[PDB]
Amino acid sequence: GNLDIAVYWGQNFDERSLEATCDSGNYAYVIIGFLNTFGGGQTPALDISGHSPSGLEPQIKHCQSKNVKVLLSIGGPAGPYSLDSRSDANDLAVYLFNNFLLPPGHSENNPFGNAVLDGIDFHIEHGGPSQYQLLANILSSFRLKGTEFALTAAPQCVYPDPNLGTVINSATFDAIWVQFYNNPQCSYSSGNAEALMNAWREWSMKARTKKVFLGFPAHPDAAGSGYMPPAKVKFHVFPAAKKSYKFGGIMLWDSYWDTVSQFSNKILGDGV
Repeated sequence: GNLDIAVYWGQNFDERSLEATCDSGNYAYVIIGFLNTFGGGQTPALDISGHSPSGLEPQIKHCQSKNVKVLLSIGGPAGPYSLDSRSDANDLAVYLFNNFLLPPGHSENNPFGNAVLDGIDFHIEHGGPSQYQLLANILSSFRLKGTEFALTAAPQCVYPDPNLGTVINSATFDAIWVQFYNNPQCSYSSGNAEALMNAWREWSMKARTKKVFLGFPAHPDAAGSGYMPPAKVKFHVFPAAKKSYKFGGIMLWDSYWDTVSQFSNKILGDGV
């Protein structure tokens, strides 16, 4: 039926802008990546491939007025991030709250200006569970203080996830987009979906969240392994996945590549 697609944005200086990405009409969620520097005596920092942070202010608002949810992803595939101590978790929690999830205050200054985002995406790929449980408890606390936003996670496809499984079991995430790529044990391999279908059954049965999305790379070049053509996703996957109460739609890695491949257009019947 209707399909919700989430896509990562911010992976290339030369990519279709954020507002044009929202104007495509293909996505329900746009995830800005990544706040990839924090913890360990480090001041937080963004690596959004050189796009001007402030320049994104009007674009985020345009996206939202067209009803596209805009999230900020912390961590990322690569980066000097870690949340080893309890004070790191608290520091990052209140920094994300003041500067991204709330309207402005004036003894500082929001990296994205006066825009307020719709949520935080945990894209933790190294460091173990550390204090990510604590970080999520505080963010979740604020969510219960009248400032509703969403908390999501992007775990690898092996269950349980070594870095986030512990935290996911707390059921704090509103949505999960499992990365069904870069790992042959649980993604599409050689005209072979057995590994993928098995991973999917596990995640949709055991994951403690309301929505589980299937994450795929939008182009053969976008990831080391796991690419599955659109026609095969609709034929192979969708019949068995819709049969799940937790089916959310799909997540695409990433915007820069979808612009090239037109994967989401093919998946949807190409359009707006």
